[PDB]
Amino acid sequence: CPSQLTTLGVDGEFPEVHLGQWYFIAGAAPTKEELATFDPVDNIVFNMAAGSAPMQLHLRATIRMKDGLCVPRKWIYHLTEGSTDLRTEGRPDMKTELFSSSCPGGIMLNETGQGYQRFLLYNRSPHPPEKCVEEFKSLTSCLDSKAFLLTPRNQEACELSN
Ligand SMILES: CCCCCCCCCCCCC/C=C/[C@@H](O)[C@@H](N)COP(=O)(O)O
Repeated sequence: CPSQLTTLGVDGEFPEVHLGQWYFIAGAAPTKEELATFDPVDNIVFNMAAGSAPMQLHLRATIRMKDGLCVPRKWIYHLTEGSTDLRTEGRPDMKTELFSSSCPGGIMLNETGQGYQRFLLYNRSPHPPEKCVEEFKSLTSCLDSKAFLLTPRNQEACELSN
């Protein structure tokens, strides 16, 4: 260990490049309780799009549960003025920071809320090379987030409109 943690900033375009679909690959956190929300998940496809009011972004997803069910979700994020952090509507305690990852099609989030933090790994590919997952696990372990979750991604993605 020692960060090679590299921030992606939107205070400085980031939006246009990151539009479209992303897959949830893995999470890491100080303990398992703060990842357990993902235990029933087989896979998740997300779609990010521009918002319709200043500083807003639309995030949509469909979650494939391990029991085969498809569950639509949506959130509205807000870019904090003069900051690299994002807020999420309806969750006043929550903050998200974005980081580059070792793999080309990847992106890493750190989420914090009341009492917890977690790192979350996404990729443009639903099945990125195993090296991407390993590098994520190593980076986060060194940052003291040693509890780990890998999404199994054994089922098909659910439908999510463009
Ligand atoms: C707006 C993000 C800016 C980055 C845009 C490009 C990258 C997008 C990658 C996908 C990010 C998905 C983040 C969502 C995570 C949720 O699963 C958790 N917050 C749980 O939410 P819960 O189910 O508890 O509500």
